[PDB]
Amino acid sequence: SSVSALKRLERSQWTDKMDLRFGFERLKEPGEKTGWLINMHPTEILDEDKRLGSAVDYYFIQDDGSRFKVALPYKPYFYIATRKGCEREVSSFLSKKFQGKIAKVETVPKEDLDLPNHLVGLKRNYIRLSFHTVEDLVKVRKEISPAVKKNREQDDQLDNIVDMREYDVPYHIRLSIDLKIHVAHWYNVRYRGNAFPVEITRRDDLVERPDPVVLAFAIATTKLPLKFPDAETDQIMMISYMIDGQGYLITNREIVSEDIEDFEFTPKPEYEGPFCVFNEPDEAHLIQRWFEHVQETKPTIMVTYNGDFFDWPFVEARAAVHGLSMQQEIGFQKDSQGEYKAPQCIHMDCLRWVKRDSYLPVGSHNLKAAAKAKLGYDPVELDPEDMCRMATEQPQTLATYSVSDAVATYYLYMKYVHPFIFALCTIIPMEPDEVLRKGSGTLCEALLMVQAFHANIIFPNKQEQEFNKLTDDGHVLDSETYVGGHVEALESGVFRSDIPCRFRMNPAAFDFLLQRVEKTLRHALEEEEKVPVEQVTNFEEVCDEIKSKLASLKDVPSRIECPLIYHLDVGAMYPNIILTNRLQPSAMVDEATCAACDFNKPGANCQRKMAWQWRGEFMPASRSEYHRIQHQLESEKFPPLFPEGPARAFHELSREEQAKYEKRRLADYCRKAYKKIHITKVEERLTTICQRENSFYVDTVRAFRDRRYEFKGLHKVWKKKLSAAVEVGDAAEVKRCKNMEVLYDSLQLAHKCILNSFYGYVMRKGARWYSMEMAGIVCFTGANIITQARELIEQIGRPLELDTDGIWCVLPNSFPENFVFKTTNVKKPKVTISYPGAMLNIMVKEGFTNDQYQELAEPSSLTYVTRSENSIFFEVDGPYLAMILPASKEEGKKLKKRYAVFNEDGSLAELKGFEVKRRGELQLIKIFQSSVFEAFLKGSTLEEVYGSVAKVADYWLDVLYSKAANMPDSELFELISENRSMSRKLEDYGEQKSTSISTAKRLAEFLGDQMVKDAGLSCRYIISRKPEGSPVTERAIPLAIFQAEPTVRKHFLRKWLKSSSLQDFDIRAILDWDYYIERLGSAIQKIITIPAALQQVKNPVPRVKHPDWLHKKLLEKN
DNA sequence: TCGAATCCTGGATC
DNA sequence: TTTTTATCCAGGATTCGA
Ligand SMILES: Nc1ncnc2c1ncn2[C@H]1CC[C@@H](COP(=O)(O)OP(=O)(O)OP(=O)(O)O)O1
Ligand code: SF4
Ligand SMILES: [Ca+2]
Repeated sequence: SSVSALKRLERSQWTDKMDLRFGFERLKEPGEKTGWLINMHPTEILDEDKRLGSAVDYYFIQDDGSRFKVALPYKPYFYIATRKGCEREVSSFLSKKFQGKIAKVETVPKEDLDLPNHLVGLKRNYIRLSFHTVEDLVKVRKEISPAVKKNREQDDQLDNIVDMREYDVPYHIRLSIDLKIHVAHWYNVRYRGNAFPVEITRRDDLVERPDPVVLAFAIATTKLPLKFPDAETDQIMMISYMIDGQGYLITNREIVSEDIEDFEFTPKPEYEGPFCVFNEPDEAHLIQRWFEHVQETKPTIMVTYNGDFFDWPFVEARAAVHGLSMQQEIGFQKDSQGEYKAPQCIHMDCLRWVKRDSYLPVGSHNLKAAAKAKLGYDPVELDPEDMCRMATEQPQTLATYSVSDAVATYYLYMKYVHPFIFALCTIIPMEPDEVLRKGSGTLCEALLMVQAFHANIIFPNKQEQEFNKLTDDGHVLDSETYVGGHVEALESGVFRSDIPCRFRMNPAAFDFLLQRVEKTLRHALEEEEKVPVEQVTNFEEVCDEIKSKLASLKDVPSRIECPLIYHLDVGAMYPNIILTNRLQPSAMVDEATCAACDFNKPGANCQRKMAWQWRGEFMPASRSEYHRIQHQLESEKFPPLFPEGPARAFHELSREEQAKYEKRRLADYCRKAYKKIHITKVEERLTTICQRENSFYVDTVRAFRDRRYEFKGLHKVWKKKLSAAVEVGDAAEVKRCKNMEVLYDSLQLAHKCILNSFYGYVMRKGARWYSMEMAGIVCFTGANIITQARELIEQIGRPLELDTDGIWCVLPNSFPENFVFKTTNVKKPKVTISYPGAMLNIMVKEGFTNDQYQELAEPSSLTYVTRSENSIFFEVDGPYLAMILPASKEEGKKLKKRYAVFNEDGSLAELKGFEVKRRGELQLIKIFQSSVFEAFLKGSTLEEVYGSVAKVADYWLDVLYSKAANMPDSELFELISENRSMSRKLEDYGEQKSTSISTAKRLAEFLGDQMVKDAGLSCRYIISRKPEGSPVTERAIPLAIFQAEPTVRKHFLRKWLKSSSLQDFDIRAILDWDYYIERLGSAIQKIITIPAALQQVKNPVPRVKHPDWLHKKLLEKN
């Protein structure tokens, strides 16, 4: 014990002296102060009995820049349940048995949503146990739970206790939940000495955030040519940073051959970036100066791009070589999870945001690309191997490179990252860096814990994972799942609003539409717009125009017209599907509970039934065959946990080992004994949703939905006010307005992020509120909605592309489009409607609306009032100028999820899926695909368009047939090389073979394991001819070899090309040109020529032949 | 000996 | 002690049937 006690006191006193050094004095004096809460960390402190107890530190920062700490003592606890009447006997036994370790025990009636017949108002007694310290809590937990495990498996006093709950919420989460303390608010803190607990009370009238000191830093180092750096070998060359918009540079005058003057680097007036420079004689003085300047300026946020991977481990390892210690000078230390942390300031890494919340493609995750897109300028680059000569040859262009990435890290953090995390913390009980690092499911669970606590619900336990469960007909399941979203790719080629197109249409559909126009217009005005139809005067003229247009269409259905291209999209579909049906993870019920519920009377209306599709995958072996395989394990012997350990018996396997050994036997036996390894069985089920259950989940979803639109509105209002303030030109008003704009923008994004999170959480393994039914019923109802939206549109027009929530289509030029009504409302003198929207919203209204919605009108009365609700509405984007869809090289298929679209202005609207955006992909194909889509805008008819794109492909085929005749050799390498990336370490692929693995081994052979050592490797290779007939995986040759020393390059090529006397090693001699020609060929086909053959034009490029199935079909049709 | 189907991985679209 | 799902493309290799 005493070792633990003194360890805890030692670390507490060290941390308290460290944060005292940075100025976070503890609040000492009787009095009241106010401050913005910025951080919290758990700590233990002595009580009036001189006994340790658990506490939490709160860190406050004041308006004037002063800072203070406060410690709040609080006792952790958990709940247990007992059989009839046992609570007095059990609590007395508990208190005598664990005497001195458990502080208090008490009986509490809790409302648990799983109690049979609970809707009448019953609830059950849980005993609470509360402890002096979490150290003592864990021991009693471990003494208790072995009896609960046996009691649960069946279902003295200790035998009687039947369950335990809430035993695994973290201590600071529990404290933030229970006392409602949240970060980025303003508080009053009232202190009275040890005589009484310190009191913290929020005040909502202070709105301006303070401005914490932010430091952003980057480092540059030496390394050996053509190899990765390592901290035992390589010195640091320079370190550069910004603090609150002033920049500094430190330079090592060993390597760098001259002093560097001070200078300004300013990408745009938005980013001033002044820098001031210190020249130091040694690495040790360079590293001394940085720690001195941090201890001087005492930052509260430290930021660096991907610093946890390289920069921090490097500057730590280089400090140890000079007898300094980062953990004593600064205070940062590497946690068990391999991430740096400190008590006194927060380490925020932009790349955890870029990777989670930006919706950039992985190709754009490179720092300079992210800056290019988000900040709209190009930084400068140096080739990583020229830096070491540049340092001697021309120092200041290296300094100019080194600055650019500090500047870009600082302004990227300030603009995008900073408002988002400090907005998102205002609604979630977590630390800022936890909120950044944690997954969105964990962010979404704590919120429901907060909402369940105040409703006095008791948290359910985490979900138990089943292993190798049986199908209900006795077959072991490898999986369970639900069928997801629906996709179709109906048509291919080029659609342009500039060229005629042929339509054929059902006149009874136009008649059906014309017969109901007024319903659709009324419903679109009253229910969506919320303008009563009596307030509009010109209504009948608009209906006369719409009817006469439909009548004109109904006479002549088959026609040639220019197209109109429309996208129709459901807004926030899945939340609205939840809100409309009252789906809740607890609300799904079986026959057995309804049979017990007193409301289950004839004429009750509470049972709503909905359908979903289950899809198991199961093995062919029978139950008895599996059980005989298990019996064959009853006598088996197994290897030890480690080579020194004794051989294990079957009960000494873990349940995961037993499961995997049963999988190994059962799969192998099935493989031999049966023809195919598994069988699928898609199956239809129906599930009841109790309409009267407690509404806390759906009310949370609704509240977030409403707040998002409120903050969007205020954001647009304040942005307009910002434009007005900018025209006024007064800096104080502009600054105030900008602050309000950023506040509402960040709140709006936070609320969108949480709204989007609610769908994903309910399927997470281990989730407290988990169900599979609700997630399947949502996807199925969305698929029914989009199927009926396809069925309707196929008769009015032609759908082109259909996906999870929306449809692309063409409509005939004479279709109604948009109409403007005139209204007497003073705020709303005009209203504009689009007929394609109202046409579908009236279809959704009739089928989907829910007639059973109930709410409890008077909690004491047991009276519920029936309602109705329907929240699902379509909206209309566009129209667009042009739309180009590709086609498949196989006969019976078309490509889904790929297309391009252009705006009316000819600017690129969308370009989805194509290689032009993907990471690690062949540049020649990227440039081709880029140039063709811009070429489709040219020309004036299909035969002009297909004639005019062909000249872009014949340029590149002239290149590949010329072997780059004029092209200077430095261009060719980047044009031709791939750049694929390998996720796992080289061992972990095991037996698997691939071009990346095969070129990783080729790197190990060439440079040693000093390069394979870490994951996330990237491989650049060419593919080579000379090993004739050998499969392609063997011919990958690393690009690096073309920069090696001649005697190394020749030796290794002669080893790899198996060509002993080979005279020429020129890349033009080695390239397998006919591989690349057929890579280009299969892309030019799929874009230009197969779709052309689908639009009654001949092959527009002679050099590339059709596939034989198309050659037959064309020859026979001719 | 020759052709088709299944499998695995890295990365995108909703 | 952790951890959001499902549908789809392109490339390369291995096994079974005619
Ligand atoms: N990252 C993700 N994780 C899980 N499901 C996702 C997802 N992204 C999309 N989905 C699924 C679930 C939602 C669905 C997209 O349809 P909505 O209309 O709900 O989303 P949206 O178009 O973004 O909203 P709008 O801009 O119209 O307001 O795709
Ligand atoms: S659906 Fe009706 S009968 Fe069944 S549990 Fe709910 S309230 Fe009771
Ligand atoms: Ca949508």
